Amino acid sequence: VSSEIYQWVRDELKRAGISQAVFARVAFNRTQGLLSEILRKEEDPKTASQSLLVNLRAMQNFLQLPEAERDRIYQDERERSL
DNA sequence: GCTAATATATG
DNA sequence: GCATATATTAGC
Repeated sequence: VSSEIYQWVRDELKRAGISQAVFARVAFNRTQGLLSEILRKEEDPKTASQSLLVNLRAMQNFLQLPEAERDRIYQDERERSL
């Protein structure tokens, strides 16, 4: 898992114009508060619980998807929420 | 480790 | 005003 994962998520949130809640759900099937804590702590991927490392690689796996597919998934989750 | 709930912040 | 959003933490 890249040490850059944390800025790649923040850049992706800025770029997509998306909530922590929507990204957290589609990217790694977790809640808004967990992503908020994950982004604040920026814990060294090598120094991370397997639980947390699975989340980061779930996020990295999601972020390596085509921008077009990510943006479509974000829209489904919005209309599925709204 | 994480969730849902709650206290603040934004436009 | 307000909903929507995030930072925070009590509780499972």
